[PDB]
This record gives sequence, structure tokens and C-alpha cells, in this order.
Amino acid sequence: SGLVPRGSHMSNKPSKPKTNMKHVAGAAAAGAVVGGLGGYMLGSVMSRPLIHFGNDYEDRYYRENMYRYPNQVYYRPVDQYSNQNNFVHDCVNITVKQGENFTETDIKIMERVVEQMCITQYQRESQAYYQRGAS
Repeated sequence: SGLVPRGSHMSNKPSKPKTNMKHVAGAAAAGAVVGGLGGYMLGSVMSRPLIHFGNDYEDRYYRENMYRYPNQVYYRPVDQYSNQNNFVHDCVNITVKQGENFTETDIKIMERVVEQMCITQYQRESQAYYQRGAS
């Protein structure tokens, strides 16, 4: 024997509606680059004045090891209430924090080259600020 029972289909739904809207807008654009900081005050590569290590060995060492060192650095605005050594020593920790991978001794000379560079920017800034600054 064999009966012929009718099947039953259950109402199955996805229950997951997606966003829908008809509209178009926008323009084309390209050509942009970023270093990595984009937060601190970084101008443009400036001249790199010699450092005063105190000896002839160190001087020659750096002068010859300048190729393995950066040219620019990152510091904060001197327009803020804070001693110079504050931003000078702080800005130095940033530049070296961006990347070094140098030797154990290099890390030392790297702090001087950067530090001495920070002040060089302020000293020249104070001159222009002495006349006109900003609101």
C-alpha cells in the first residue's frame, strides 16, 4: 500500500532589509602624500648647521655620518606658554621617535643634531615674531 499525502511549505523569509536610495554626486581627485605625523608643526627641510660636540673626533664623525641622518624635524609652536627647553627637548624625542634604527652611540649624536636644530628654528622665529605674530 501507499498513501499520497500532500506536502506543506513553510513561509521562510530573509528578514534582513538593506539600505536603498537613488542619488549620485561627487567629483574626481588625486595626487596626495603623507609622511606619518600630520599632527605636529613640521615645515620644510632647512639647512643643517654643524654641531659643537667639543672635540675634533665627534665633529668629523657627525660631519661624515650626516648622510645617515635626517634633515628635517618635528617640533611644537613656540607661541604656547612653555619654556624653550620644553619644546626643544620634547621635539627631539619626536624626530627620533619617527624612526632611527641607528647604533647605540648614534642615538646620542642624533639627539644633539636634532635638539640643536630645534632651537635654530625658534631663534629665527622669535625674530619674525618680535614684529608680527598671530591673533
